[PDB]
Amino acid sequence: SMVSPEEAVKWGESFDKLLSHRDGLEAFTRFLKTEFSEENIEFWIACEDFKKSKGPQQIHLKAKAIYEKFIQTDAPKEVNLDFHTKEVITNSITQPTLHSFDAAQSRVYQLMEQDSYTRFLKSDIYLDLMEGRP
Repeated sequence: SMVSPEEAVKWGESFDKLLSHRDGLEAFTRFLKTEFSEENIEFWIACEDFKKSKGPQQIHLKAKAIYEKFIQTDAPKEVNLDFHTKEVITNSITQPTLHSFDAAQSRVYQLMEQDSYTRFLKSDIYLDLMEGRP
């Protein structure tokens, strides 16, 4: 999508700016698809959708869904969330708060950074946005 090199270099400092920019989100998800790591980004995105809820009982229903389907070490998805964190969650899932998975959000978010975002910055994709030199 329409992005200028300036916007691109700004994506190289502000991860949220990359995400919030429709063009950036597009580029990042398409790249992230090659390694199927989109699971992680959409994981805590789903946690924000959970955080968007306002139904107390629904909080438990949603949290239980996210629990068995994502939070678990096995799960049909199996999220790359930190062990110690998901351990505390598997226990704290009895009475989840609106931001119960705020820890999970923080973990996975900065995990994609140090893992996927680094290679993203040195990928031919981002270097193409730079048009500098191979």
